Amino acid sequence: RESKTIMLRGLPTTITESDIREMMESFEGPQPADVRLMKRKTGVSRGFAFVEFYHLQDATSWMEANQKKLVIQGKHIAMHYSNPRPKFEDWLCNKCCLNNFRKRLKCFRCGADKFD
Ligand SMILES: [Zn+2]
Repeated sequence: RESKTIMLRGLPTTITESDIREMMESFEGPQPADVRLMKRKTGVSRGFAFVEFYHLQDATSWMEANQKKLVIQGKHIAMHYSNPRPKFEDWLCNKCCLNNFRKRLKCFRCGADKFD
């Protein structure tokens, strides 16, 4: 599927949330609605981030304009579409498309992780 939210996987753990957002600027395409680096309970990066866009085509054009040019520290970064993952709100599973309660960490149907 295609969506407004974009999942960047395999990011170097040494990379901070400010390093990403500054790099998000000066990129081609519509500037995103938000840039979300997922961190640990200690605060260290979990290695993946969420880049949300306002409309659908702003995400596809950004996916189209950067699915070859997103290299950081020499390592290519995987780029996948993802259902919206906003703070506090409900989330649709990416593996079985079921809508889950917001406080649910694992999926109700297939048990897939919220960020899997
Ligand atoms: Zn599921």
